[PDB]
Amino acid sequence: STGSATTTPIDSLDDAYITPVQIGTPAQTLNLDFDTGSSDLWVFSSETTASEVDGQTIYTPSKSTTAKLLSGATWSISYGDGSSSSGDVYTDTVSVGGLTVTGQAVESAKKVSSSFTEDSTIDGLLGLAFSTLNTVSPTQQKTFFDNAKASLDSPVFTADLGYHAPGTYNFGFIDTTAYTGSITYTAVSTKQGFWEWTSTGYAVGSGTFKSTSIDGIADTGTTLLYLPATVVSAYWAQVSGAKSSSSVGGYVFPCSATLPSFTFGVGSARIVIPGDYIDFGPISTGSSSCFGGIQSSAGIGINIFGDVALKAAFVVFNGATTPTLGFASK
Repeated sequence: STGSATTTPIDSLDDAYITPVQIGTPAQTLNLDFDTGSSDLWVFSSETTASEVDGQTIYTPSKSTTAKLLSGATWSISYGDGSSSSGDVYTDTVSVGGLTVTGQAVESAKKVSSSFTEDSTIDGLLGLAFSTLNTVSPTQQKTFFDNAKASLDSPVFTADLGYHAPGTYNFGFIDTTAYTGSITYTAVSTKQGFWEWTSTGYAVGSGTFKSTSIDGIADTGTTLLYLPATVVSAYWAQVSGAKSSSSVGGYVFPCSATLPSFTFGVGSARIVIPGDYIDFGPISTGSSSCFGGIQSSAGIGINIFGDVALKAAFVVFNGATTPTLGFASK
């Protein structure tokens, strides 16, 4: 089997991407944030504290003839950005772009943190990291991909995120028309439960490539590109007036700037992030100070190849017995 679904930016900045997901019988369609940095499929629901729901579409398990309460199971997750959610668990039928899993754990939120409430466009998350990170207790549950894998034509999914435009998540096949040149594959460590890999280096604009190993995670659920402070400083030094602002929370730059591109290495291959991908707009409405899309990972504890990086590529998440990642230009 295969599946193919369009993923759409939630706003004009590509702050996140939503993909429609069918849950239950009859189908209840929710728009979920596909997150290769986590491993829980959780949804706003009829059980979510009412004051914490503000415009989201909810899953109502009592209206699904295929929903079954997973007795005794609870979940609770905290994300790198400080947000969190928790609740109980159903199993139900879940379909993405024509690919169906029966008995998928659907984690129903009883509580969500303010940032989730405040984002009306995201109805929940669909985790695509390794199932070892799944938070369901006392019996850990499998991700949608993990459940689908054996049925797929090939045990892979691909992320093709757009810049200011829709893109595609495919399951079970590689669309050879969706990228240019070749896909370069690179080793993955699953030891921390992430799609963790090592970039071979970087360049800023038309500058020379610096060969240096950068370990980090391919994370579709993180907006920006978080890299070591040395790398980030080298980038922003090429933008007149750019500075790191403790009050804002990272590098800012004059909105009148033309940003240079940023290149990262995948083996001997190179992915070029155009300068415009690195512009996240005014820090506050009407400001002429703009927020940068490349930020320091110092104090995160890990480098994160988030959407800023991934949207410059066609990305293969290869869930073979020994997982690997593939990157192509597009």
